[PDB]
Amino acid sequence: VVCREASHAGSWYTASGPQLNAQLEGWLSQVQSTKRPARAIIAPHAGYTYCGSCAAHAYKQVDPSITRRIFILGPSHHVPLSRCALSSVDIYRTPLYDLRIDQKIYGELWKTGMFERMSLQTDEDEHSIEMHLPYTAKAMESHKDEFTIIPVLVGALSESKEQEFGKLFSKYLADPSNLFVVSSDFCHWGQRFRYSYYDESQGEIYRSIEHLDKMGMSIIEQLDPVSFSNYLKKYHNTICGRHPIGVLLNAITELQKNGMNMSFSFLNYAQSSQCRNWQDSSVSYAAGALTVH
Repeated sequence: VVCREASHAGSWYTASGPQLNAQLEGWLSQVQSTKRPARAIIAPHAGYTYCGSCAAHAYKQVDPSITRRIFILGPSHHVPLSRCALSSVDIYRTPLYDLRIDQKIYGELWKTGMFERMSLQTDEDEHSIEMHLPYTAKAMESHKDEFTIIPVLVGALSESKEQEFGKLFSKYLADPSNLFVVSSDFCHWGQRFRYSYYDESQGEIYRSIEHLDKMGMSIIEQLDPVSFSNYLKKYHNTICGRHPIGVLLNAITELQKNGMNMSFSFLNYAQSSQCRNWQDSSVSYAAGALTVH
């Protein structure tokens, strides 16, 4: 089998290409380009009905004319995985148009021997990578034929593996033709997630959540992996993509060590809804871009 089906199309996002294309254009048109050409972005992976307008702030900073290879690093929700896995197929399907996996980088990557191969069922089961495909398809439209994708599923990485993979991906982060989409939601608050940390000096629960998130967001903007790790250790904020983000940050520090100048900026912050009591629950979404200098 050569193709990964768009297995979450219909439920997490619209199956109709025309419709989906119009939706993503609405969202993209409301955002002003400020950070082109994004070398990395952090973006949510909730269903588009909730996080669509937020992610568009990140994707608008992608410059179609510069970017040639898109790496998408998403966490695994479903399988136990103590490292990273790559896809076993050649093509990722989307309602807009289908996307090609860069065979060359996929070869170099595989030869490191640091990766498992994701079975087709695993691959299709997972949504954290899929949710970026329509958005990177749309952002790249103009140069439809000239870009490949590098799907990477990031597991429950230990601190050393965040460092190791970060080191590895850093040689690719350094190429101006490349782009890391780092996939993550922010705070999952509520009983249903077993996380109801509430700092009451912050105001209402939703304001506490905002502070909690913006704190973790500020640390990412400092491009500081250790500090972020310590933030996770202190508050255990329920950040889905806390490992892809770890890999990103380590890759970023690796390049700082060679005189490269970068800023990360978060551009938008949203919440599914606004929690006010203990039986309320919400998921947070932030979108940001890394820029190289």
